[PDB]
Order: sequence, then C-alpha cells, then structure tokens
Amino acid sequence: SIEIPMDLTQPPTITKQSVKDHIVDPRDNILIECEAKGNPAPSFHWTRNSRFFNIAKDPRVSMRRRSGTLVIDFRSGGRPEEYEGEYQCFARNKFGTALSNRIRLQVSKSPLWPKENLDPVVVQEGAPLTLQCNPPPGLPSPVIFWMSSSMEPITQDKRVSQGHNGDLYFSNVMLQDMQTDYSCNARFHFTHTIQQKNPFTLKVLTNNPYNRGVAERTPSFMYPQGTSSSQMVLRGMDLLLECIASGVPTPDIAWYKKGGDLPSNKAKFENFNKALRITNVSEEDSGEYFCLASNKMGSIRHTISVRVKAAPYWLDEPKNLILAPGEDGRLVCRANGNPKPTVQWMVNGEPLQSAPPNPNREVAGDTIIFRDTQISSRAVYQCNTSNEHGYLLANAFVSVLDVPPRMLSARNQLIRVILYNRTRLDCPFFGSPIPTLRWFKNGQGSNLDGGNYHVYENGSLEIKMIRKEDQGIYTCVATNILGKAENQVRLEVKDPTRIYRMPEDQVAKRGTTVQLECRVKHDPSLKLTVSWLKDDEPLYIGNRMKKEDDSLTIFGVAERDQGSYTCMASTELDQDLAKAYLTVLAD
Ligand SMILES: *[C@@H]1O[C@H](CO)[C@@H](O[C@@H]2O[C@H](CO)[C@@H](O[C@@H]3O[C@H](CO[C@H]4O[C@H](CO[C@H]5O[C@H](CO)[C@@H](O)[C@H](O)[C@@H]5O)[C@@H](O)[C@H](O[C@H]5O[C@H](CO)[C@@H](O)[C@H](O)[C@@H]5O)[C@@H]4O)[C@@H](O)[C@H](O[C@H]4O[C@H](CO)[C@@H](O)[C@H](O)[C@@H]4O)[C@@H]3O)[C@H](O)[C@H]2NC(C)=O)[C@H](O)[C@H]1NC(C)=O
Ligand SMILES: *[C@@H]1O[C@H](CO)[C@@H](O[C@@H]2O[C@H](CO)[C@@H](O[C@@H]3O[C@H](CO[C@H]4O[C@H](CO)[C@@H](O)[C@H](O)[C@@H]4O)[C@@H](O)[C@H](O[C@H]4O[C@H](CO)[C@@H](O)[C@H](O)[C@@H]4O)[C@@H]3O)[C@H](O)[C@H]2NC(C)=O)[C@H](O)[C@H]1NC(C)=O
Ligand SMILES: *[C@@H]1O[C@H](CO)[C@@H](O[C@@H]2O[C@H](CO)[C@@H](O[C@@H]3O[C@H](CO[C@H]4O[C@H](CO)[C@@H](O)[C@H](O[C@H]5O[C@H](CO)[C@@H](O)[C@H](O)[C@@H]5O)[C@@H]4O)[C@@H](O)[C@H](O)[C@@H]3O)[C@H](O)[C@H]2NC(C)=O)[C@H](O)[C@H]1NC(C)=O
Ligand SMILES: *[C@@H]1O[C@H](CO)[C@@H](O[C@@H]2O[C@H](CO)[C@@H](O[C@@H]3O[C@H](CO[C@H]4O[C@H](CO)[C@@H](O)[C@H](O)[C@@H]4O)[C@@H](O)[C@H](O)[C@@H]3O)[C@H](O)[C@H]2NC(C)=O)[C@H](O)[C@H]1NC(C)=O
Repeated sequence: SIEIPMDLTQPPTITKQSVKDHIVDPRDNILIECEAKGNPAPSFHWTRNSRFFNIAKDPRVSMRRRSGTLVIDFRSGGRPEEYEGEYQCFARNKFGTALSNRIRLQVSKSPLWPKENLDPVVVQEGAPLTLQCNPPPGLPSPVIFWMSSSMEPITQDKRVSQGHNGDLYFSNVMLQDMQTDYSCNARFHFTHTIQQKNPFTLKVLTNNPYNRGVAERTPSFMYPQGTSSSQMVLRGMDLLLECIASGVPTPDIAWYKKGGDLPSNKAKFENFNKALRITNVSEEDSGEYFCLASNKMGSIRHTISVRVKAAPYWLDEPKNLILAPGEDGRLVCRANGNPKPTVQWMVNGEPLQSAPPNPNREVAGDTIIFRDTQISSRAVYQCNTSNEHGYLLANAFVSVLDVPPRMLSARNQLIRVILYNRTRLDCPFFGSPIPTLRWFKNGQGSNLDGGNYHVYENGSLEIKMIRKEDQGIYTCVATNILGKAENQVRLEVKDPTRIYRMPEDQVAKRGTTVQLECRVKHDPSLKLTVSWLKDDEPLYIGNRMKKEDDSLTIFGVAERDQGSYTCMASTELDQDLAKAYLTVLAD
C-alpha cells in the first residue's frame, strides 16, 4: 500500500490497535489503544458484545485527544471483572468508516489452590508413578514446575521429570525419593503471582534382606496410552511432542519420523530427551512421528499422527484499490487454512444481503469485481476468513481523487557509493491516475529502462552492480494525463577503502617498543576513521601509546599486552578489518 500525509484529503486508516484476545491486569489504570489517521477529523466509538457502549455515561472511562485511546482510573474503586467480553473500535469521517478486530477482553485470573485433604501415596521399591497437579482454571496456561516446601528446586533428570501439562512422572521410584516433599507451583504472567499446591509425600517398601537386590522389569508406556494418538498444530507454530516410559533400568527416549530424516536445523531435544520441539512449522513437517523407549530389558514405540492444520493466514491480503472513473478493479481475499477458512463479506460493517444495491458490484466465490467503477459505492469492505481454530480480519477502501503528479522527496539529491556495490535512488511520487515515472541520464532523450536499471512500485531505481559508466546526473519525471513533476539526483561512484599492508604477527620480550603497520587506500575526498581493538573489545588511546597515520606504536610491553590487535578502517560507505597476534616472553 501507499501512505498519505495529513495535509492531503484522506480516508481513515488505523495506525495501531490492541490484541484480539486482550488480557490485562486488575491493578493498573487500564488503557486501550485505538489510533487512526484522517485528513478530516475522525470520530471514535465502541461496542461490547454487539451492543453500543457509552463512554460519557461511565465516569471512570475517558478518551485521549485526537485519538480513540481509552483510559480507565480505579482510584475511586471498581473492578475490571465486570468489563469482560467482546469490544470493537469504530473510526469514522466524511470519506468512510473503518473497523477494528473484535477484542475478547478478559482479565487474567490467579485463583488460589482449593484446600484439599491429601493422603501421601505409597509404592514398593522401583514401581512407576504419575503425580498429578491439575491446577484450577488458568488463562493463560500458567508456568508449572515443582518445588520443595524447603523452597529448593527439585531433582530433575533422565529418570524422573515434569510434563508440559504439569504432572510429574517417575519411570521408577527409588529409596532416596522419601527425603523431601514435592509441591506443584504455577506462575501467572500478568499479575506476577505464584500458586502452590499442598505438598505431596511418598512411602517406599523395600523388603530386600542381607542374606542389585531389587528386581528388574520391562518398560511400559505411561502418558501416551495405547499405540496411537492424534495431535493438531497450526502452521507457523511451535510443535511440541512428549513420550513417557517406565522401566526399572532408566529408559532412553529416541524420536523419529515416517520414512524421512528429521530437519536438524529446527528440531531439538528438551526435557532430557523426553520432549521434541520444532521451529516454524509447514506442510513439509506434517506426517507421522514416533518415539522409542529403548531399555536393556525391552523397548517399545508410540506413534502420533501429526496433522499440520492451520488458522487462516494471508496468501493475498486485499490492498487498497485506487481507480480513475471508469476503470476496473477487483478485491482478492485469499487465506490458506486447514480446514479451509470460510470467507465472510461485509460493507461498512453491514451484511451484504441487505446492503444498498449496486450494478457495478459483482461477487463470486472469494473475489469482488467492480467493472466501470464510479463515485457510487465508495466504502470500506471487510473480509472475515474463519475456521474451527481461528479467524483473520481484513479491511480495504477505495478513494477517488483528481490531482496532478506530486514530488515527495527533496530536490537535487546527492548520493555517493563505491564501485562494485548495490545502490538505490529514492524518487517517490504519486498521482491521481497512475503516472509514469521516467529516468534520464546526462540529458539523453532515451529513458533508462532495461539491463542493470530496475524500477520498483514507489519509484526507487536500483543498480544491481555499478560500473564507472553509471555515474552522473539523473532526472526522474512523474507524468500523467493531468500534469507532470520533475526531480534531480546526482550519483557519484567513488573508490573503495581497502587495506593493502596488514600488521605483522610477532613475538616480543618484555620492555620492547613494538610497531604495527596498517596501510589503507581510501579516496582522498572521503572521511576516514582508523581505530583499534584489543582482543575483542575497543582499545583506548593513552599514554605510552602513539598513533601514527598508518601505524601504531606501544612502549613497554608485558604479559598483559599479549593477544590480538584489530585495525578498523571505515568510511561512511565502506569498512575493513585487519588482525595481528602479539606474544610475549619472560626474563
Ligand atoms: C469471524 O467469524 C468467526 C466465526 O466464523 C467469529 O468467531 C466467533 O466469535 C463468536 C463471538 O466471540 C463466538 O461466539 C461465542 O459463542 C459462545 C458459545 O460457544 C458456543 O457457540 C459458539 C457459536 O456462538 C453462537 O452460538 C451460541 C450458542 O451455541 C450463541 O450463544 C452465540 O450467540 C452464537 O449465536 C460455537 O462456536 C462454540 O463451539 C465451540 O465449543 C463447542 C462446545 O461448546 C465445540 O463443540 C466446538 O467445536 C467449538 O469449540 C459453542 O458451541 C458464547 O458463549 C459467546 O457469547 C454468547 O453468550 C453471551 C453470554 O450469555 C452473550 O452475551 C452473547 O450474546 C452470546 O450469546 C459467543 O457468542 C464463536 O464461537 C466464534 N466462532 C468460531 C468458529 O470461532 C469471529 O468473531 C469473526 N470475526 C469478526 C471480526 O467478526
Ligand atoms: C558492496 O557490496 C558487495 C557485494 O554485495 C559486498 O561484498 C561482500 O563483502 C563481504 C565482506 O564484507 C563478503 O564476505 C566475504 O566472505 C568470503 C567468503 O565468501 C564465501 O562464503 C560465504 C559464506 O561464508 C558465502 O556467502 C559467499 O557466497 C562465498 O561463497 C570471505 O572470504 C571474505 O573475506 C576475505 O575477503 C575480503 C574481501 O573484501 C577481505 O576484506 C577480508 O579481509 C578477507 O580477506 C568476506 O568475508 C561477501 O562475500 C561479499 N559479497 C556479497 C554478495 O555480500 C561489499 O562488502 C560491499 N561494500 C564494499 C565493496 O565496500
Ligand atoms: C522459517 O523462518 C525462516 C526465516 O524467516 C524462513 O526462511 C525463509 O525462506 C525463504 C524461502 O526459502 C527465503 O527466501 C529465499 O532466500 C534465499 C536467500 O537466503 C540467503 O540469505 C539468508 C539471509 O537472508 C541466509 O540465511 C541463507 O543461508 C541459509 O540458507 C541457505 C539456503 O540455501 C543455506 O545454504 C545456508 O547454509 C543457510 O542455512 C542464504 O544465504 C534465496 O537463495 C532463495 O532463492 C529464496 O529467495 C527467505 O530468505 C528465508 N528468510 C530469511 C530471513 O532469509 C523459512 O522459510 C521458515 N520456514 C517455515 C516452514 O515457515
Ligand atoms: C522503493 O521500493 C524499493 C523496493 O526494492 C526499495 O529498494 C529497497 O530499499 C531498501 C531500503 O534501503 C533496501 O534494503 C536494504 O537492506 C539491506 C540489508 O538489510 C540490513 O538490515 C536488516 C534490518 O532488518 C537486516 O535484517 C539485514 O541483515 C541487513 O543487515 C541494507 O544493507 C541496505 O542498506 C538496504 O537497507 C533494498 O535493498 C532495496 N531493494 C532491493 C531489491 O535491493 C526502495 O527503498 C523504496 N523506496 C522508498 C523511498 O521507500
């Protein structure tokens, strides 16, 4: 899209808005950002659960100047809990009306643990255990972890560990486990609060007599019951898998995939090889993953169907259509999702069914067509692509104006660059009908287009690799049926800064004055900076250290001076580094 300054007539456009699922803190004076841009003063208003919400009536709520950002003050009192639900921001002006996402405003809850009577659980030496947390309802899912009442972080290793769900898992209980209590703890991000479940205790029943006394045993599956399970993760998300075993000799978990090698760049082991995590996920990663609980006595596999589904994501987001009277335009709302996301069309937040009828407007599948567009039907169109999992919302408006091409950058720019480096000329422009911009060099009639000259949407001209021929005066002209505008830029190819004589690596004894030569070629008409780095951090010039134009001298070396010195020669357009190692002997 293209931006418009304030002075020029402009429909509304939302700069910044809060999250769809906006979660908040009960303490703070609560603030909701809704900011819009519009040459004619936009007016802002709000709606909760599909019913208007009156700001003036509520004394606590007040509005920022020249924006729709709302602030609520709790000094008097009151409670955020009563404000939960779906809210919507509306920014209106003469030209049109712009909407925002439906904000599922909820306040983070940090409920205390229900005081429950806990009998300590018992077990014979070396049987498996599943220690259950089951927190009270938590939005968001709290940070779960296990602590002693003595406040010490609790023994976690290959043998025994915690799940993502929050329960603790013992492949095999040992004698030592009785030493301490185990208490579940949950953090809530927003309030910075931790909840502690009543601590557990265990009892062990070794009967072994004096006379590896305890019996050995097969592995078994504990968390993923049965052979098979299904998990769904959305595209682009972090994928996480877990496998829990139970064998007297501590089982070892290995992870693999159906007829294919694991992408090592993205996958990694967490939680002592009992968790596997991947980075951004694609349909590549979709398929069948399984896990082995290898053990000396037996070994077993669990399979998981990893169907990579997706909340809708934009393939082609509809961008603003600028048309001259009688030009043809189409709006494309294409979101990819698994299952396929359902497309929903509204006109200024009104159902298309009952919208004012228009002959130019034709709707088909997911696309809207205006043939021979006129002043009529100038409004903001909305697309809600939604599925079981999630939804995406997109706005697009059409503005009709009649103005000649305008120049948006400084006149007579001066641009500098070295020989074989990529460069860019920024000549931004704009016009009511799409004006053709053309480049001219050294007063040549022929417009510059083709090899080694490329033009983008905004008008910046890129030189992929520069020759000495390219240097000179460039004129960019934006023109259309209505009128024209012109602008000048001078392009200068200068000489790169390269270090032809590097400092010499050397071995010196204590109390000798040493010199390092760093000769660099730079263009005479350029700002050169030459500094040094000791080891791997910047060096400070001082007493006993003399800096010559092309060399550096140190008096009175010792063992501390030993190391790597780095000559840095930089100009506005270029940078080069040279390194030398100095070693020191003893007396
Ligand atoms: C873009 O479109 C998408 C959808 O395509 C839309 O997302 C929907 O958003 C609304 C509003 O937030 C969600 O509706 C909520 O529904 C709550 C009850 O959940 C049940 O009903 C859901 C559908 O709501 C309709 O039916 C209910 C009665 O069922 C009715 O109250 C509503 O008014 C509405 O007519 C349904 O999706 C949901 O299904 C989930 O859970 C079931 C198990 O229960 C499970 O089987 C499903 O697989 C799924 O997981 C469930 O059946 C409702 O409580 C809530 O508010 C209502 O109650 C309050 C309090 O009484 C009232 O004040 C209020 O008026 C409502 O009556 C709300 O209505 C809906 O669930 C979303 N749909 C999907 C698919 O996610 C986006 O918002 C759209 N985007 C934009 C920008 O508009
Ligand atoms: C103007 O634009 C040009 C072109 O874009 C820039 O040239 C780049 O300069 C950097 C150095 O800043 C080059 O990085 C070089 O990497 C070499 C190894 O390259 C291979 O392997 C890398 C991955 O490691 C691949 O990406 C690449 O394709 C190659 O296959 C090193 O050997 C280089 O170091 C040595 O030579 C340089 C020469 O300048 C010396 O100064 C060093 O001291 C050292 O002796 C170097 O690190 C990069 O490859 C260049 N090309 C590109 C496309 O980036 C200019 O930096 C830029 N500015 C100017 C010219 O002033
Ligand atoms: C997960 O996120 C990443 C990061 O956003 C996504 O990576 C983008 O992938 C697309 C599609 O391939 C890329 O478009 C390509 O760009 C290539 C240029 O890449 C060079 O420069 C990169 C830095 O800009 C550099 O990282 C890369 O080196 C790495 O990959 C090389 C691939 O050959 C490999 O040889 C190297 O060893 C190193 O691992 C290259 O030097 C270009 O060559 C292609 O033709 C194509 O245009 C984007 O550039 C990637 N993003 C970025 C920031 O570079 C990835 O797709 C995401 N995956 C999923 C599943 O969502
Ligand atoms: C008109 O549209 C043109 C579309 O191509 C614009 O040309 C592009 O201009 C940009 C901005 O100067 C150039 O971006 C370059 O990016 C490199 C690398 O980025 C560095 O910084 C990022 C920060 O995230 C970092 O991730 C990278 O690793 C790099 O460290 C910079 O080194 C360059 O200086 C420059 O910023 C593009 O190169 C250029 N297009 C192409 C294809 O090269 C043009 O700017 C637009 N005109 C206007 C007025 O907006």
